[PDB]
Amino acid sequence: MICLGLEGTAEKTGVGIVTSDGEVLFNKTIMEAADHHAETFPKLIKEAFEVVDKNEIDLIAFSQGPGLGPSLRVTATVARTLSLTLKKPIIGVNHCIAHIEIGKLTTEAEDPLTLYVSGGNTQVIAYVSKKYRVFGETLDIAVGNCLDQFARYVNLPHPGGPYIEELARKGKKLVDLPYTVKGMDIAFSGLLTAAMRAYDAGERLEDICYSLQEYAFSMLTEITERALAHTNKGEVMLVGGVAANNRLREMLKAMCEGQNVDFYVPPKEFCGDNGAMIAWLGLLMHKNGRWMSLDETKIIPNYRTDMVEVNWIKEIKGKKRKIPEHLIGKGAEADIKRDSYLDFDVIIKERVKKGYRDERLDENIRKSRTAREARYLALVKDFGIPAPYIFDVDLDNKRIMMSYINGKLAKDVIEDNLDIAYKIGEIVGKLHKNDVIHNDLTTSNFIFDKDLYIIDFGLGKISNLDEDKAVDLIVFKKAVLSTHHEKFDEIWERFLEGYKSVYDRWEIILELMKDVERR
Ligand SMILES: Nc1ncnc2c1ncn2[C@@H]1O[C@H](COP(=O)(O)OP(=O)(O)NP(=O)(O)O)[C@@H](O)[C@H]1O
Repeated sequence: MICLGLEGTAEKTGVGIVTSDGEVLFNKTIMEAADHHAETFPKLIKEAFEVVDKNEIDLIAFSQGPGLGPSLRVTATVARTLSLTLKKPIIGVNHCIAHIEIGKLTTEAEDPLTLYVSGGNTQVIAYVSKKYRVFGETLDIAVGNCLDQFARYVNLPHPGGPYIEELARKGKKLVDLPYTVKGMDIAFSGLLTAAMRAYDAGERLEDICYSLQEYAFSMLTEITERALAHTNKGEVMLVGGVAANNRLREMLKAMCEGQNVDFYVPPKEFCGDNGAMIAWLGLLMHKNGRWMSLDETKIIPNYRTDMVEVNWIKEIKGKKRKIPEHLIGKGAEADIKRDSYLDFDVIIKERVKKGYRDERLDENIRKSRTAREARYLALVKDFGIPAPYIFDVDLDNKRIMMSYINGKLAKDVIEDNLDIAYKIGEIVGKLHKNDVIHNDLTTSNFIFDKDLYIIDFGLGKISNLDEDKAVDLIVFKKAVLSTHHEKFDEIWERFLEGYKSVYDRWEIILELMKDVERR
């Protein structure tokens, strides 16, 4: 069995041929643009057909999604046509899984937590409980896009990636940009606009680039690291056109090294768009029992990775991590000592260095995060929300001395006692009622003594936009799903009631919530 693949979901259009052996017999790729696809698709198909012959192809596979609406219609048309013009089977393929899969083949990684970054995508995905599941992602635009968009504005040539990274190697000043991480996801729009205005403010180009890099990349690495720990994967992989970046690679390895997990990037040929990744995943799904009707290859630009029935893995899942008990923070945000002060049981909380990041950024990140945590932990007392008392804060050392709350954290009780989901609701409501935003709502954030306390506020912002309050709930929703999956519908339908009894504007934000969960 041997297959031909057609790739063209945006700018590039590529085609390739792979054996069942995993041998790339041919793979080529040249750079609306949907016209530019049908323009050169047949040019490539010819060139392929020189090196391998038409009548020995057994499958056609094509990139079914996710992707750019119009330009997907074209690629599908080309492949739909050519399948019949050979009287041979055709199957549709998930773009993202193809990336992760051709990685597996050409790095001898066997099962990674993979970061997929490019112009149109920014996802961390891992094969967990039978399906290819998404862990953290961009809430607005892909790093690839954020970069290009900045490149154009600053008038650099377009595929903006390489140029920003060049100029970045000359950069001395680390300029102030937002670091926005919302739970397990990230946003870029801010970062982007804030680079734009800094350019405007006459910061020097080299400095802006360096900083837009360090920022963006750091975000991705935190988002990746976080995700890693909701896994026992022993290996991280990095796929997509943005993987070309040496500095991103650089960061990631450091994070990886410092978490005892080996790190993979696949060869240029299979790193960005290409027909050969499409050929393989087709060949892989088909080899093991998937056939597809001509009616079943309808285009879907929204294609999640869970939408696909993984039937090509059955083997030993490679190299895994061991998850011990109360065992120390190897790559943890905080170091927590227990202590006494004025005969009060007390916590000293320190935000340690993160070895992968640039020290300047690191010093700012842990500096900002502790201050904010002191700011809001105290502030939030004015709204009747039980919280530890801030006894002392220390910005040169990133230390906070605060009250010790004896009890169990929501996570360990919430399932059996549902009232505990309600009390979370009420706090969030009270936060939202006061235009205060937690950016990391989770059941490990709250401790229950006689009442329920927030114990973390490291990423709080004051904002009064309904949008921010809706994504607040969306981070918590995902948290509840990822850690209390089986008892979700209960916990969520109860949490809402706690938020109901407390915020009047609840519908306007719950309605806006159901809006974002579709964009
Ligand atoms: N050295 C680099 N540093 C940073 N970004 C880069 C670099 N080289 C390329 N890129 C970015 O990578 C993106 C192109 O990769 P590519 O995978 O072709 O994107 P795509 O068209 O969205 N395909 P896909 O990855 O399948 O979604 C562009 O947005 C580039 O700006």
